[PDB]
Parts: sequence; structure tokens; C-alpha cells
Amino acid sequence: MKLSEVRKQLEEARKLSPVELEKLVREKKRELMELRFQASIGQLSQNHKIRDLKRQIARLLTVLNEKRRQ
RNA sequence: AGAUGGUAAGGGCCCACGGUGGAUGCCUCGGCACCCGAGCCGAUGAAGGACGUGGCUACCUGCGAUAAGCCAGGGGG
Ligand SMILES: [Mg+2]
Ligand SMILES: [Mg+2]
Ligand SMILES: [Mg+2]
Ligand SMILES: [Mg+2]
Ligand SMILES: [Mg+2]
Ligand SMILES: [Mg+2]
Ligand SMILES: [Mg+2]
Ligand SMILES: [Mg+2]
Ligand SMILES: [Mg+2]
Ligand SMILES: [Mg+2]
Ligand SMILES: [Mg+2]
Ligand SMILES: [Mg+2]
Repeated sequence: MKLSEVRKQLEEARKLSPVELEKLVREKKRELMELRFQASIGQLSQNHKIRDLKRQIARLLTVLNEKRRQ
């Protein structure tokens, strides 16, 4: 993911609420599974997508945590 | 009658070249000594581990299902 896309992701996430954050991680955790399944049958040439999504989820949960922390 | 040399299955000494082996010199990622600096960690779960963790990953390192990494400040270019 591009550095600017990352800022973008953070700014956008930070605007979200916990519930909206949870909904979105679940969606991404789902989108990762598809990637996995594709990676395992040799149909994911674009494999950087996996490291990417995984960190998105991390960023998101990180931010979810931010919110709930105080 | 007499007398003496070429035999090398193999062996010995010497010379040349190799093989084996890893001495010696040079080298140093490491070690050693002293001196200075610094000196506690832990239920907010330590020390130290187990198992995991990479698109493909045996091991080591790093890391913990947010898993060779997440957020932010500073540094740097
Ligand atoms: Mg990042
Ligand atoms: Mg004779
Ligand atoms: Mg002879
Ligand atoms: Mg012979
Ligand atoms: Mg002899
Ligand atoms: Mg020789
Ligand atoms: Mg010398
Ligand atoms: Mg100490
Ligand atoms: Mg430990
Ligand atoms: Mg390990
Ligand atoms: Mg930083
Ligand atoms: Mg910076």
C-alpha cells in the first residue's frame, strides 16, 4: 500500500466509530481469507496484497483500540 | 682347464613430480585483562521458555492471531 493511501486509511478510520471499525475489520478479515484461498491454488500473482491487508487490519484494530482506550 | 660379465620376482639409497595430510606464516568476525561508565527486573505477570508468525520458509533473527510487525514523536536523506 502507498504511504499516502496509508495516511488516507488512518484519517478515514479515525473518523469512524468503534462499531463501524469492527464492521470493517470483519470485512477485511473476510477479504484476506479469499486472498488466502486464492494464494493456495496458485491464483494470486499479486501476493503483496496479503501483507497489505494484514496491516490494514492491524491499523484498524490499532485505531479501534485508540478509540476505546479512554 | 681357467677366468669374468648381461638376469631383478622383488628390495635398498638418491633425484624429480604428484597424492594424502593440515604444520607454518600472514589474517581476524572472536576472546582476555584492566580502567571508566552504568546498575535492579517482577501480579500493569518478570527471568526464562513453548507453540506460532513470510505469497513460496529448514534454520537463525525479529515479532505475537494487529505476529520480520500497528500508532505517534524525534532522528536521518
Ligand atoms: Mg506502516
Ligand atoms: Mg651372472
Ligand atoms: Mg632392480
Ligand atoms: Mg616388476
Ligand atoms: Mg640394502
Ligand atoms: Mg605435494
Ligand atoms: Mg604479526
Ligand atoms: Mg543491569
Ligand atoms: Mg519473556
Ligand atoms: Mg521464531
Ligand atoms: Mg516513527
Ligand atoms: Mg518520521
